[PDB]
Amino acid sequence: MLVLPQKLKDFAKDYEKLVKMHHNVCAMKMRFDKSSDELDPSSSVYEENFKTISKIGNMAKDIINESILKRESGIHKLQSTLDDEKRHLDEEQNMLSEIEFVLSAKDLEHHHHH
Amino acid sequence: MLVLPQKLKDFAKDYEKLVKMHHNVCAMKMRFDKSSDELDPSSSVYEENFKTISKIGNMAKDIINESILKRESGIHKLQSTLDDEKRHLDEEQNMLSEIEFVLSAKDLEHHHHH
Repeated sequence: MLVLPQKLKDFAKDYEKLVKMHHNVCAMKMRFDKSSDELDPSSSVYEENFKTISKIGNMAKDIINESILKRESGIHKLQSTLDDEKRHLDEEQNMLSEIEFVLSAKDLEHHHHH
Repeated sequence: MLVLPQKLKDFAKDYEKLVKMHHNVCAMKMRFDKSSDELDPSSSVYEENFKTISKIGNMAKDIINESILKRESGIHKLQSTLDDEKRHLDEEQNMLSEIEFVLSAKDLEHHHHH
């Protein structure tokens, strides 16, 4: 029971996916980093490892891009919520100006009376 | 049980205050608007109403400014969370560049071998 904008309730969904993904993202990244360090043209399992590091690379690019998508999507929800808050703020600041300006009009009117 | 950044969990607090305030903010605003319409220098209760509309005005400016404060505070939490997400995104995009660039190095190495 957390009270939030709906756009922020929606953000909680792809953010959860984003958080749960993080393990696999960093894991696949290191699986590529290690494979990159071991790859040696002088070796006898080189051609096999060369094909493998391509599989690992593509698979790492896929999971990362999958994370980027959810990340970019979640960012737009944050930007949307931020715009809404800036609008409410802008309107509240408008109400403040009107009150002061109206009070100026009342004071002027109260002066010409005397 | 909503899974969110801590900065967004913190945002939920002053946003709740912000939502609960909204009734009193709009109510005091209309209490001023009505009082402004009724105020008449020709009237016989004018001087009394003139003092009253000043009380209402100040009280409306206070509750609005009180809402603005919580609003500006909540906005900075949104901006903070957004910056964090843009960083994670920027790092994920860095991992993507490195993988592609490393794979370029491996391919070049695999070519000079032949």
